[PDB]
Amino acid sequence: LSRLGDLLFYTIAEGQERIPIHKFTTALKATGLQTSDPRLRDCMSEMHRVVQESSSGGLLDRDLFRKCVSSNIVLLTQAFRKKFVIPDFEEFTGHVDRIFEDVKELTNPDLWGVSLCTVDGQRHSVGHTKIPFCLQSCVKPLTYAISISTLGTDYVHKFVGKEPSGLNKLSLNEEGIPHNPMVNAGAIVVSSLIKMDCNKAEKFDFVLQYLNKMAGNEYMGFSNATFQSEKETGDRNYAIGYYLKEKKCFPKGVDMMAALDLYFQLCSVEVTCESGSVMAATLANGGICPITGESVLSAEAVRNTLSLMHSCGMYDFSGQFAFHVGLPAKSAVSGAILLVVPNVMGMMCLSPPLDKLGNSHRGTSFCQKLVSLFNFHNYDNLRHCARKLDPRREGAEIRNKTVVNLLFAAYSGDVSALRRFALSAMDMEQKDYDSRTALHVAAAEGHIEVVKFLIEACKVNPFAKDRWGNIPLDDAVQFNHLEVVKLLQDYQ
Amino acid sequence: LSRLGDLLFYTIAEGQERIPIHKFTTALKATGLQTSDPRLRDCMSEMHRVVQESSSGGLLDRDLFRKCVSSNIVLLTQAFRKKFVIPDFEEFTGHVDRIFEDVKELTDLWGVSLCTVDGQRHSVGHTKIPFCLQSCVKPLTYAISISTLGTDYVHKFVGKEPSGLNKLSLNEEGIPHNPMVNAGAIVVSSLIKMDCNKAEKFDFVLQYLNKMAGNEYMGFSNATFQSEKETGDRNYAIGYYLKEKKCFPKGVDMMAALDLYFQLCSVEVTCESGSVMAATLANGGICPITGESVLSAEAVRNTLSLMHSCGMYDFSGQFAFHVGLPAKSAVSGAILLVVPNVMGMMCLSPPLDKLGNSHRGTSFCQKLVSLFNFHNYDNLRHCARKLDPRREGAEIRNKTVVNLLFAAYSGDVSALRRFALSAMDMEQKDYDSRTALHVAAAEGHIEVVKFLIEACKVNPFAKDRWGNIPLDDAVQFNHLEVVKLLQDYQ
Amino acid sequence: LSRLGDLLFYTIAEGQERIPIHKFTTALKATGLQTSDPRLRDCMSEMHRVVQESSSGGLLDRDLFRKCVSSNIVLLTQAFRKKFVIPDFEEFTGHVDRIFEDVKEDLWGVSLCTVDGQRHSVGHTKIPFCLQSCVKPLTYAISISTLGTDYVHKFVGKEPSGLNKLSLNEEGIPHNPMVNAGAIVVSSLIKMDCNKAEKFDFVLQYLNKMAGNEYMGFSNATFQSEKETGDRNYAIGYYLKEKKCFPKGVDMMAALDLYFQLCSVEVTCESGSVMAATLANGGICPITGESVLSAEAVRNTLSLMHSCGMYDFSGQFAFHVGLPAKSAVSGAILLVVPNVMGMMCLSPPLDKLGNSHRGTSFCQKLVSLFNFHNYDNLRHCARKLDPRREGAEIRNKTVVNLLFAAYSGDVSALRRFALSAMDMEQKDYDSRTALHVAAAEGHIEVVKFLIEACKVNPFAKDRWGNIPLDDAVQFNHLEVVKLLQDYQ
Amino acid sequence: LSRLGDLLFYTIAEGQERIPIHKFTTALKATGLQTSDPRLRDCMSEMHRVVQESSSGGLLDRDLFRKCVSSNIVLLTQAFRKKFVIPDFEEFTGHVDRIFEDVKELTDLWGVSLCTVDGQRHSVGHTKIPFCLQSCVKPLTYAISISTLGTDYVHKFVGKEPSGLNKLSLNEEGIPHNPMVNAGAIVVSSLIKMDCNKAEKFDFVLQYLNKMAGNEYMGFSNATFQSEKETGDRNYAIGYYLKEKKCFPKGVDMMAALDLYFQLCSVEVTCESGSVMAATLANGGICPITGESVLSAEAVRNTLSLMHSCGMYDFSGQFAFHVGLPAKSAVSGAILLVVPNVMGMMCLSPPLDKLGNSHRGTSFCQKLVSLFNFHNYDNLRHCARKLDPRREGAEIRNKTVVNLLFAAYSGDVSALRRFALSAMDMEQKDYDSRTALHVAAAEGHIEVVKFLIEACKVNPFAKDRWGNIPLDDAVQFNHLEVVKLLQDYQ
Repeated sequence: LSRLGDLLFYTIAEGQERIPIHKFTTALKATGLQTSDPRLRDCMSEMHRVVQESSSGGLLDRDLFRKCVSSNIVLLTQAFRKKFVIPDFEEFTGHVDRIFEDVKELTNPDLWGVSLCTVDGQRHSVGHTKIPFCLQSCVKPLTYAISISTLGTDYVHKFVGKEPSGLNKLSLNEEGIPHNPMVNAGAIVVSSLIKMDCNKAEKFDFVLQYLNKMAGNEYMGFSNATFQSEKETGDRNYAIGYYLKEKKCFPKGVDMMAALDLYFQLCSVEVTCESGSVMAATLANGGICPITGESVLSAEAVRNTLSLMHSCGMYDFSGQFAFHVGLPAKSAVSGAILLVVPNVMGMMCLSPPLDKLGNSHRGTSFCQKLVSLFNFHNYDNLRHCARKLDPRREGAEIRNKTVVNLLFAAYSGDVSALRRFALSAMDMEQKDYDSRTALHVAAAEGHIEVVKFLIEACKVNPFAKDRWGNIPLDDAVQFNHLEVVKLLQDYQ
Repeated sequence: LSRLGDLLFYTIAEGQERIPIHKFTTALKATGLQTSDPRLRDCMSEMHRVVQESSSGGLLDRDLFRKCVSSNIVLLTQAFRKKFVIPDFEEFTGHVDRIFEDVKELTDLWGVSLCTVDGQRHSVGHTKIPFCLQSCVKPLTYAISISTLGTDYVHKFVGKEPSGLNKLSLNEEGIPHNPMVNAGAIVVSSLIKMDCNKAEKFDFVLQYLNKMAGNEYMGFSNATFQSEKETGDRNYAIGYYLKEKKCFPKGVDMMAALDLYFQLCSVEVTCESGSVMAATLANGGICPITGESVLSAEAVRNTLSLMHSCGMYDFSGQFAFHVGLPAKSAVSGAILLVVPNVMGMMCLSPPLDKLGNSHRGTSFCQKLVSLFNFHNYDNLRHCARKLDPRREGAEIRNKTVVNLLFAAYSGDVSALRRFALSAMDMEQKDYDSRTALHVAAAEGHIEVVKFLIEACKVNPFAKDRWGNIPLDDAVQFNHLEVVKLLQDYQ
Repeated sequence: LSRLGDLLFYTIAEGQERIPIHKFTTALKATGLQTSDPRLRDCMSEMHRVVQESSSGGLLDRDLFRKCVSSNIVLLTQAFRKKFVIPDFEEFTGHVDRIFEDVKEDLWGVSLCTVDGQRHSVGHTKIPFCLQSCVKPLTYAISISTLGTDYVHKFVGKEPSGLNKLSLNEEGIPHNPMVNAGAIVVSSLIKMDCNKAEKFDFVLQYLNKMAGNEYMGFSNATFQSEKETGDRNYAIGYYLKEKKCFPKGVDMMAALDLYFQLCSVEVTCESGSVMAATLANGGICPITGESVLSAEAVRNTLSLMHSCGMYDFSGQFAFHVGLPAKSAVSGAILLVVPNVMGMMCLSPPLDKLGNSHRGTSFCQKLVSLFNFHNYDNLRHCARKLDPRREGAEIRNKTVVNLLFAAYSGDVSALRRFALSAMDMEQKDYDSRTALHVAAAEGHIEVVKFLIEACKVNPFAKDRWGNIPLDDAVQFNHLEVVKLLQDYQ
Repeated sequence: LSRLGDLLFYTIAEGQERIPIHKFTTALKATGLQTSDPRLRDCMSEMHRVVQESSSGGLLDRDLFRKCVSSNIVLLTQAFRKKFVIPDFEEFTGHVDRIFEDVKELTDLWGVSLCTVDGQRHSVGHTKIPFCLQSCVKPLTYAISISTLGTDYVHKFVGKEPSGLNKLSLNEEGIPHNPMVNAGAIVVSSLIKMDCNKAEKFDFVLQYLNKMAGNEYMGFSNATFQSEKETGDRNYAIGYYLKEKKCFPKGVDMMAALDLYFQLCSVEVTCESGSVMAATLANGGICPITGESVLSAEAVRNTLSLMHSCGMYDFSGQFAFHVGLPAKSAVSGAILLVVPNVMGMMCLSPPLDKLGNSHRGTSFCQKLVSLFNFHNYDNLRHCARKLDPRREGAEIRNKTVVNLLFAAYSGDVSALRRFALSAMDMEQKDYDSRTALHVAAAEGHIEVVKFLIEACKVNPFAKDRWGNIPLDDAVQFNHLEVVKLLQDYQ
């Protein structure tokens, strides 16, 4: 079949047929795809092989490119066709950069970093993003997602609730189970449901097996210093664990200290921001890892977890986060916040300083400045973006589209449609590709019934100069009609 | 001369030379839009006037058909291009009737209505029966307050988080928990323009509700206005407590403010009018069917966030999990529901459950979101077993002629190269009857014109109604270099 | 029938056989009874009649007593016989005066009425003040007696709240009559078929007998107020209306209105002190002896007044003071010392917990010095004084048993005194000790224990100058002399 | 001289010259005191010593009776003068057995024991069966802490007021609610001498409980000490939380604390031994039957105030109202009762109520207080329908010979005049063969002598043991005025 691989090369090769692979590496990082991306592992392999077989020793041509690429071409076109979920990435990251650099004033204070992974695998990172940190209680949804997928939607919720507590605060819901999996009592109970017929060592690696697919096989360590600690200092969880033992809310035939010990292992799992960003991007992508395409979690599992981060993710501040930011998140005592922008991207941030409610100061400030500028809120309308940008669509696409539809209804007499653009505060002064406007477009025919609304209602300035410098008065003379001309002399 | 405008006759007529009028109404009935649509009255009036007077009588020819449908081509092409949010409306509602009969088995007055953000309406069951907005005006009242006053001012007198486990409870700030309970509904109702009498105050809010509703039916039932003022024991109890704590603003009478909340609760609507108000919240503060900016952007966002969390009283938490759509219920048996960026809905079933929410309504909503991929945190792309009627497929952001002409204006050849990969045809013409070539020729971009003539094999002999050859336009701009290259083609 | 009336005159008249009645007034105020006492009403009319008729012009002899004095003799002897519940009253009030003046370091007063009718007042006790929420126990007592214990508590609880405070108990009724919700409900249980004017006087009828017909005013300025400002109670009343916790066929606005009348009832400290002495007694007023309240009405009111009476000191007051009390925003506290006395205090300055500063400080200093706490042991008073018994009563009694046990050779009993921290160096009327008693009888085992265990000082000198060694010469016993010679 | 001990023979013997021993056993059994009473052992030994080593055997003559009882007359006379707090003991317990049978029809271990503050003991039912003080040691532990440490120190680490909210929490200051719930019981156990090992810690408290009990039976059941350490999930949950919040003092570990608290909870007593510990709280920190100052005055006051409100778990509010006595219950089925200044009591019945109190034991307490005036706010004098065996009406402050002698010493004639009003004879005498006149004669008060000689006609020449006529003392003191007045009689 005459596959479009040659067409891909033509877009890449603006000039001669012989292009270096070094030039192919750039314009692939422009789309925010790293050279080391797993999704294109089978592509870069043959590119390095050709250094010896080819006489030119590096200068790729059109024919050789087709053979190396394969059924994965569909993903390869999408990157250069700008059909990912965030085109104009170079500008998008630049705005993520200015937000990041702005909050430096807001007070290891030097530790300050944020990373992000788009649902299409596109990614960017700024600041100290490669300093590992523990997922201190950030693994509660990860554990809950693993349990709910493998066991069933009802089984996991016979033993823990699905709605917040409203007040730490060791207590149970009305039914006799912990309020939600986002608190210690629920996180401990759900942790005890995973692989109940296995030992401590085997259970931990099975859960950790689900990680590194959630994380796309970036770094995932199991630190011991945090594991030895928090077992001597885990009095809060010992109190919860014994309380949960007393209230008999564990499953039948389950050890309690063993369940606690596994829970302490998970909290000690150490990740960087880059690996953290790729994590929860699989949550955005509905249980399928973006950076590799592996189906990690079930469809319901990623639905249930995201609703719970919205409710209980940020502890006491969850109510305000659900209002000012309206994104699922999960915070840690380490000073790092997990963030999910469903259908768009996943993001993780790091700043050690922490505010009174268990959340980072810079981290929460960053999430606020972000949603305020990029239409990310859950109930922000996608069509009427207002001053907020929509990275889901390439820049100026909506701005140019509105003009073309506005100018379209010249001669058929669609008077009514003009009202909605005007009454929606849409600017009538926008100039199209040829410097035309609905006033210029309609003023050519000289039928007063249409242009009458524009002057009377919109009060639009008719003194604008087109690219040719001609005024509609000359156009009317060019079309042999004088009646409309009388109205034109008015307004001054 | 003939172009995409004309196909409206061909697609409806199947090429038939003359069509009956009832075909157009039946065809237009599909795709959702109703004959009485505020944006289609021109066609209805223009249809009856000429047809009954013209000698042609009950037959529509091409010239006759074009002018009658000429008034609303932007909507009619949108409806017939299937550019609406739900282009499978004939079958999307076909699902809704089977679910409607399904909830009958579980448990006389049962009706549901819907209205998409593009104005597509459907209704089944007793949807015309009026009923009182007992509690559904709480978001609507709160939305009005945000727009004129603001979120910072409105929330000094009320919180923004669920209360949980129940009156006479306040947050740590000394204000009611949120505007979605009786306590918070009173305080926001008091905030609305405390400088005019009660009667004018009611009509101000009633004016918004009609604009939010888009001028469909509304009522002000006095048989519930008085029957509550003589029975609102809990409301009176709440009101007295608020003024003790100085919760109301300065210079506000509790009895007047507490009477206004009673006036609004007594407003009467149907499923049809209510669904449009819901669809006004889905559409970001613009009526789907009349296109006015009734509300501010920040108002509807705050309204939906609180409707999601605090909407359904005690069942709010479970509803945000199984269904995840902002909603609001009332003792009358009606559930308001908002699907952001998609549609709005309203149900009605007088029987209720122990938690104060309608059983058929909540049964219907659960059976809906489980099938149509509408949950807030359900994902696009990976629909799983759920149907996704928001798009037949491909992309709603596919190739268009607009990006070319502005790409030519800006000199972004790379975008043109990206468009070239999609086997895009350059022959699609707007008013210009010109491809991207002229704009680059006018600008003088040397690389763009060379790319277009060679890479795409564009016709240089394209005519235009304005009567100027592309070479002539370049002459005024002194693009001498462009002249030589273009002339070399022949 | 040789009645003991003439014996009363002899103790009253230490001198000649004809005494002026002016001297009878004094020594009747020393016992803390006022000349205006209702119990001796008939006496006052009779005494003044013969002051003018008698040729002596006031002098009173024995023969008059047997005729004019009457059934009130049994009470009249009780005052001079010191058989009331608080003898040595002149010293007792001096300490209450001491506490009063001490807490000072402009309106400040306290009054007290003993359960036997005895009474004292100091400060600004005569300035009237409203009875704001101090009527809550009084209305509950009136309601609980007339209706029944089961009826009144179908509609209000008997439990505290420990938390304004708008909520109901688990059963669906307000927690207790000591809160506004419970206080308003009990108000609605009184005289179902009567009107606002008739109900209020029937309740006020009880209050007048409660106070022994002392001043009972119904101010209007506070009644007009608290109906405009009663939003808290309107909120409660409508709340109680909504919850349907009122009795069948009862209007809510009227029940609220009656409640506002009671709070506006105005009393002085003197009148308020006689109040809380009726229910210090078992529903019998001391100053009149009339049965005001039922037996199982003062038991319930005091139990609830202890639990819930004070507002936020309730837990601490039941610990540091342990007395039923009720406080008001006016700055006045009602006190009950069951079986002892009633009491009321006044100081406007009110602390952050809704209770008076000087008032609560006074109750602290009082109970700390006078054995009034509920679980203070009566027999082992420690450093706390006991007004129930006259001074030097137990102290002298312990000496006699300590010295008498020595005579019997009761060595075992002597262990209890010493090991109970009691001072064994106590001197009797004639300066003897147990060592002296044992020395006389020659109980060798007794004297040995005192020297070894008690370490008694042998330097004690009797009034005659005799030393225990000298008594040996009187009776000529040798064996104990050798033991006595030791220890020095 | 005629010592009062002879009257004890006459009243027991009814004037009979010779008494059998078995008569005395029943006679002393009445008035409450048991043969094994620590304060009556000397009489019992001397009673048995002569009987088994004399020809007379089991018979007591007057001289034999006087010398044997001489060591214990002050308590034996108290028992036979009916000076005990319950002089009607033979019938007071006769009531207790009928109530005992009446409650013994509800739904078997059922036993009750009592001990008065004067050491009168009675028991009925299975009172000898031991059981563990599961929760009843909470007041006892708290009392020990107050005495050595103080109320200010002990309550820095625990509040002093109930909770009403089983519920791991803290009142308002980062400390447990009260020492009567499991959370507060643990903190006080940690406060007791945190400078020595666990085992010595247990025996220090056990030493107090022996003295509070007065040396009756106690046990240390290890089958409950271990069975709670391997099952005390609630206690471990509470303990872990306390150290997180730094509620324990400095230099304390939760490991030791729960070990001690389970040791104390596992101490074993019977109804008899427990009742005396209760009666030790009645008598203000002194054992009734042995007279040791085990506790401080402020310790038992604080203990009883907290036992009143917090003693029962959730039935306490309804218990402080219907019964009003300080009490304490345990899962074993035993209720500890303290009737201040009267007696202590302990019950035992395994089956419980919904709130963890014994059904057959709690009904008995209500049926008791309803009949015997013991409610904290029942009134003396006006007993209503309730029996009052405390003093059956009489004045405890009745006239005595002691007041005359000390009144004579101080010269307060008015007190003597008050005594004279009662027609009482001033010839009542102490051991020393001296009436009030001798004391007055020694002092030389002129007015007192005139009152005594005439108001009562008392002999002034009565002989005395000390062997000197009072006139001779006056002659020694040169009270010439007294001489002539005294001589005027002859």
